Amino acid sequence: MDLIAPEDVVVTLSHAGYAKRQPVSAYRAQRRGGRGRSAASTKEEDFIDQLWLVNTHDTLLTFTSSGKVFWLPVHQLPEAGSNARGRPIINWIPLESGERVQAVLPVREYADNRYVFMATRNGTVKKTPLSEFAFRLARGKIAINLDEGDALVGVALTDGDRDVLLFASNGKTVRFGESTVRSMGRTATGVRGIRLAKGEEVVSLIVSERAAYILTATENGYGKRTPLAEYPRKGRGTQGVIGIQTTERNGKLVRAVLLGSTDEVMLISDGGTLVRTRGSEISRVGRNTQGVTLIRLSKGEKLQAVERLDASL
Repeated sequence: MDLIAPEDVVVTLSHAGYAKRQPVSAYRAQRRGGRGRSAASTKEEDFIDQLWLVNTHDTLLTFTSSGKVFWLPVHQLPEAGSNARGRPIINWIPLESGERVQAVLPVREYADNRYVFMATRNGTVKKTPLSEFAFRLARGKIAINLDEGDALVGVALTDGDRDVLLFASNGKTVRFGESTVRSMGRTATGVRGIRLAKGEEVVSLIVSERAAYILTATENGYGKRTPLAEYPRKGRGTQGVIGIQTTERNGKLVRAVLLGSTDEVMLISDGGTLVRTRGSEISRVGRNTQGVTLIRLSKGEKLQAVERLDASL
């Protein structure tokens, strides 16, 4: 039969930051897995931590530290197997000194009733219609105006129906409806999100359904899964409730992330130690808790990052 639909493509981003695309059938046929209930590596090998199934004509909407947005057409990415590494995504993102890539959002069209939701390091949020992002410029655009010393930390796509959760470094978390934040333009500063205790910052944005586990992990390698349903509505602007204890043992929160049911998680130290497990291997405890060890660190070694992979569908 004469089938005409173009095959979808898997786009991947590695932890070091190489970007690649591959026809999803070749991606599926080359899957070998094998590798166990958990794994640990000392090699500092690169590994993939982002995977999106997309149309070849789609665009990756890419957001910066400094509140800028760039457009990366998926078709520009190189085609290659699990054997070739691809190209630095920063080949498309002119970063200033110290500026970071913060979010990569696939987009097919700039529909209304879709939004970009942004969270800032100082506790500020904004909601911009996706349609404001429709016309690309090679040199980028403002996505959010930042106050001095502020940084863009989290970005997510929403349909208008989502709850948003913000997580600070002392473990404090709010949860509120996205309808609570009126739409504003790319040039706006946005509005109150979480009232931060002195010296603390926002570390993660989570977008979820109206009131699934949330993984929190801590700088000294402690953490847990707690069901979404156990995070109560806690008002925008408020100081939040305890999402995880940030006890002297634990140290500061490194990340909070919403896990899909089949997700792999990876934990990366600042000494280049890597552990991989399935999310469903991580202990489930309640929110106002210290959690359990899930990476044992040596002297002056901290958990640097927590990544998540859905390689399923």
